[PDB]
Amino acid sequence: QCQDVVQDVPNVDVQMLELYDRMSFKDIDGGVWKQGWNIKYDPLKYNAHHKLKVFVVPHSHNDPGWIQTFEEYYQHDTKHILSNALRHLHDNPEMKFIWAEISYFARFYHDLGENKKLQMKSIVKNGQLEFVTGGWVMPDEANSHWRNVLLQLTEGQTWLKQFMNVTPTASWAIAPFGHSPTMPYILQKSGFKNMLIQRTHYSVKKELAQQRQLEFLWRQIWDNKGDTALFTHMMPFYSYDIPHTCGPDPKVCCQFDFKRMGSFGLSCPWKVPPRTISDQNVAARSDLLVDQWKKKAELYRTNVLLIPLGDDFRFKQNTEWDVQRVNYERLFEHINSQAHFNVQAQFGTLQEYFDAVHQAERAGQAEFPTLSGDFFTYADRSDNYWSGYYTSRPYHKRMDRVLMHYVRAAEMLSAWHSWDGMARIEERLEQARRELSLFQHHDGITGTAKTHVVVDYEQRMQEALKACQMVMQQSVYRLLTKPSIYSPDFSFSYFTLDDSRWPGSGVEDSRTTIILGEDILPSKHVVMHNTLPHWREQLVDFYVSSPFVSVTDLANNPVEAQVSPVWSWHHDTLTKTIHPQGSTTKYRIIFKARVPPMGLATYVLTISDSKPEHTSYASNLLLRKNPTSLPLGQYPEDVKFGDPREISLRVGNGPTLAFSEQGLLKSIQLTQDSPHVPVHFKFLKYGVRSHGDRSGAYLFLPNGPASPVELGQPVVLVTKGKLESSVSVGLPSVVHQTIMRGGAPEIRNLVDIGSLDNTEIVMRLETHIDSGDIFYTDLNGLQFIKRRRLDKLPLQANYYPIPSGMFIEDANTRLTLLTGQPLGGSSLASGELEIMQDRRLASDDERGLGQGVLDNKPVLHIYRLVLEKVNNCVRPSKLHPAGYLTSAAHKASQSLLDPLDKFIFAENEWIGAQGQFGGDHPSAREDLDVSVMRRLTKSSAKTQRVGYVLHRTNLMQCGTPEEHTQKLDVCHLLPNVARCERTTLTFLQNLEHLDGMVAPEVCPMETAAYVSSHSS
Ligand SMILES: *[C@@H]1O[C@H](CO)[C@@H](O)[C@H](O)[C@H]1NC(C)=O
Ligand SMILES: [Zn+2]
Repeated sequence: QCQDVVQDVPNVDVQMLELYDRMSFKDIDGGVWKQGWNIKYDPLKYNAHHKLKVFVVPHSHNDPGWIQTFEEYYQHDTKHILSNALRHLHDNPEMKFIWAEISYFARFYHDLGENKKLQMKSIVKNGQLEFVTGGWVMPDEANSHWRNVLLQLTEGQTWLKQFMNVTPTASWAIAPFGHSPTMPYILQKSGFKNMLIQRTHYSVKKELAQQRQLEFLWRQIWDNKGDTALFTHMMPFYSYDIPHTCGPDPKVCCQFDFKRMGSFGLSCPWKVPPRTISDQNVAARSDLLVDQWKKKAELYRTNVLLIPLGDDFRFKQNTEWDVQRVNYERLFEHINSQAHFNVQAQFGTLQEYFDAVHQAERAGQAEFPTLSGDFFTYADRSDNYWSGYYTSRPYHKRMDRVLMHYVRAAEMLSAWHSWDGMARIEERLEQARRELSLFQHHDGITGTAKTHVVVDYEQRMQEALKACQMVMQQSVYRLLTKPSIYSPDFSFSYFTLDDSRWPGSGVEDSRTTIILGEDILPSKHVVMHNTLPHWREQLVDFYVSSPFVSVTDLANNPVEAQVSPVWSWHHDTLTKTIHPQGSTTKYRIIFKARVPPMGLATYVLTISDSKPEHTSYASNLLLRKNPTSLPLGQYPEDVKFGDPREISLRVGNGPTLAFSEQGLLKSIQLTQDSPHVPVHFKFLKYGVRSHGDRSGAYLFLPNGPASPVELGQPVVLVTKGKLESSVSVGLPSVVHQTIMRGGAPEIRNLVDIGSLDNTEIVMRLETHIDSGDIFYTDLNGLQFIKRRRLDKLPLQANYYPIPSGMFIEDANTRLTLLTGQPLGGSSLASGELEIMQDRRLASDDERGLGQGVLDNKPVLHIYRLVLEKVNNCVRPSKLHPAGYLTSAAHKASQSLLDPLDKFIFAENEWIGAQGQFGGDHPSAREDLDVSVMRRLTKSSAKTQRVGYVLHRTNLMQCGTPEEHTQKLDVCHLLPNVARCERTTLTFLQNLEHLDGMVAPEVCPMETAAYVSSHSS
């Protein structure tokens, strides 16, 4: 019996939206604890029978790229940290150390000799070195897709299981800029029992500290029962550094960072240095430190206290290891032997802390509050809200989503077969998984790294994309070639991928033209892949060398097609206009491809002398004053010209869209009779303050509300076809395109902020929808959370991550904007949605980057815009913290994130070609996805194993019967199944042995993993 995720409002002790509504967010000087209060404790609270147990947990924050590349940091810092950790922990059996970033650890371990590898395994086995989380990285939680968060977790933990024989059940997230409940969701379904977070709004820290609610059972916003709950520890202070982790007073704590005495080139900003602990000072030093501890202990419910001891790239030098260890050893010996302190202090690990906490809990010493919600948007001080990185480096943000999909497609396409080692499938896939996983780092996708580091991430992702293409194309060739004919060269390109949207038209001329000709090649095979587990029809396009091309399927059935020109926009530095030029030698052919669930479908493009029967040609209308001619070679329809004017378009029986004379949407009419609903696109700009704090890669600090971009009299291009129409306009910084295929329009923005310093470009939608102060944004492409605009907070605080979609609604109408890339956005007034396109910032914003953002490049952002009637929809009550997509909006999101893949046959003739693969695959219910299909065994394994991650979303019931689908049982997708098991999401632990080898489908909002075993 599935939990109902719509109708029952969870009863929880803290609900973060409710908390937000109540809190005053005053930023007052709380004293030595600047954002708290002077903590008082009763010295009689602890005694002989009730001691304070203190765990000091040494750690070292290692960024996989930030100010230096991954390899640069590894060479200069991390390899030394790990080498000296091995030595010092080996030699000092009571010393402890926690490690988070497996990308660095794997890099190090593989360079070790066998002697050292064994020493390393020993200190892990004995508990001295403990892995926390065990992901490839410590990912950003704002921009990251849940699928990639899982990918990187799996990458690190699979490595740890194989080489260290351990799987972390405690998570450590000290650094992501705000925190998402997507983390406890994934972690709890991956065997975790505890997690730790740090970067939350200073006001939230204060509020929760006051109620001792810094430790909580974090459940999902829709979870009535509490089964998703994961124990969470929120750190109470401003930083994870040593001054902000011993207790409330950094002036005191800094004195217990023994790296800060001078020889290391570090010091205490509070002007009192650390002093070496001696017999003459240990009593006084201990009195100071124990007092700090006991103050921190006031903020929590048990007699077990966590004291992290670390900072960025700490525990490098041998001398640093000694200086920290020896001084702390002296403090522990004194403190533990002075009964009057009633403290037992020691080095410990994160798991040890959590174990002792739950022992206190079980002894009836504490009960913990329940909590739901998220921890965006983070501010570490004053009005410095970290909403800028929701948008920074948007090119690579978009790239992340493209690579996300190519990794899935490559792993899925290649999973169907076992491959010979010589094929290098596993090699290429591991590379792709690792480069994407690396980019999930909280300085990767966030766009907060130095210019040369961003370049490194981009290069790595480009290599991953090539790896995916190689795997995908070899897989297509095998799946669609008669087996007795199949003769692979594992280095040969049988197909090239054709991608219409990445890097995108106007970004890179990368697409190949299918060159046909009576005197060279009459025809060309193309293949579409559909990674979704349901039948899909979708328009696909290819470049061809002639407009006289027709399409057939592999049964030679004619397929209706449309040919359009290839239009490119040019900032004409002579006329000072932005205007389109048409190709005279290549054309776009568009047709509907119909592709099996998780399958393949083949089509043939054939040239003729004249207009083919089943091919139509789009009309084109250029709207501008002072037109010049636009010849189009063989294209059979002459371009038409006119003065700027309002226009209306309708494709198929879909919506009718009206545009302004500047080429921007002004209204949508859903059906013939229905109203023309005001929906207006507008481009505006935010600036930067000329006094006080400046915006940078992290911070969004606007100098007031956005000002409209002055548009002049822009050139508007209207293309009208039977299958696809569009309106495109050359705006300053943006070629804005609205594309229509008979349903929700697609929006593409080619964004080039050029040399506009201290500017952020925003795309806004203005409607009449009576949303008031409510809007919805998603978390990690997993769930939609209710947002409430708060005027008591500054503009930038009302910006949230838009990792994949946002909506506003009233009783009757909803507008949903879906994205192909994470960007920052808000609803700043009733009826509005807005989302940032790019930002170019001259100054550094004081968080350590030491540069602005002046490395912008052209990016093609993609969207779907869904206007819907929702009055018949069964929606959550007004008190529910969640929202849910409709079927239409969810399908539009899928179109952006997981489109059909397109393959062009490279050679002249494809001998033994087949028309279809997967025609017999079950077409599963629309709310179910096979998020991951991955073969887990190499070819030499007698028992083959294939892992599946199934995700079921929740779609609103709006009265559409939408019925008759087949049960998807992933365990029978490959033949000769011998066993079927439910696993953790990482595939690392078997949870359930499945009757009849049948994998059940999952509940709405649930995610499960299954592994099928095959004897043949
Ligand atoms: C892996 O750890 C387990 C306990 O979880 C132990 O039984 C097994 O021997 C270990 N594998 C080794 C030491 O190779
Ligand atoms: Zn970091």
